Amino acid sequence: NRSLIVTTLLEEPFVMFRKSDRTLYGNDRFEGYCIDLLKELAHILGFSYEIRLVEDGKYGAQDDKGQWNGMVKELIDHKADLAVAPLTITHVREKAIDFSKPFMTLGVSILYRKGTPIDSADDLAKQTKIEYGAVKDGATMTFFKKSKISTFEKMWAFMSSKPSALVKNNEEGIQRTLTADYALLMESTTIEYITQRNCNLTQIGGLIDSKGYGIGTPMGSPYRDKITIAILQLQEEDKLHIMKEKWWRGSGCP
Ligand SMILES: N[C@@H](Cn1c2c(c(=O)[nH]c1=O)CSC2)C(=O)O
Ligand SMILES: [Cl-]
Ligand SMILES: [Cl-]
Ligand SMILES: [Cl-]
Ligand SMILES: [K+]
Ligand SMILES: [K+]
Repeated sequence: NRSLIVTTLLEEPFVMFRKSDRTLYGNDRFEGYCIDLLKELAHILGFSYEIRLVEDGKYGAQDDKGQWNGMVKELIDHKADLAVAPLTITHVREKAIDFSKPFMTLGVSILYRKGTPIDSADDLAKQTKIEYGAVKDGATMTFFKKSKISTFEKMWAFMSSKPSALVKNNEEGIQRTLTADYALLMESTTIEYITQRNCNLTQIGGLIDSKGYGIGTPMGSPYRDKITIAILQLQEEDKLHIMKEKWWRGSGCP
């Protein structure tokens, strides 16, 4: 009956500050793929919402004591009804929150500057000159932290070693990719987006694994099943494919 609290994060092209001469406020400040997805779910399901940015600007991971941060924490403490963001569905975070069915599929990969003909994530693990990392307290960071693959255990020992190999967000990871010999372990769909706009950047190698982005809710959320059915209906008619095309289309690279 009331307006849901939506926690989210600035992540292009998923959630961004709309451009305007006016000073914007409320939901009107935001636009992007996830905002379109939210508009569509709110229309189908008949709910309203208030979008709030998570104060610590993080997706969510556990520390050594087991406490969460990020949007995951927001759902745990019930300070948000939904998390609408490129939020990875992981069985680790299922210990604390719940997820709708995925609205987008992706995989971890490598964002690197075209110049060295490396082709594999293994090529990074067996050296030290090219520093590499991922977004701190994210699902890509946690995937290497908890992996049992001998190659990925090798890479996590690196990132655990260097202080600033773990970056605050994708923007600063991409910037570091352009200004240093650095490789960013980043998710497939973002790499597609960045490398279409930054012709100096390329995807290195295929996908490391497979995951899906879902809308997160508190455990036992009454809106969660309604969201899942709505998302599944949208994928049947390929409306989420159209929606990705709308926000990913652009210049292209020679
Ligand atoms: N999906 C991750 C966050 N996250 C994201 C991107 C990425 O490249 N790495 C990463 O960890 C680009 S969309 C968000 C999470 O939910 O923790
Ligand atoms: Cl509003
Ligand atoms: Cl806000
Ligand atoms: Cl679809
Ligand atoms: K403005
Ligand atoms: K309402």
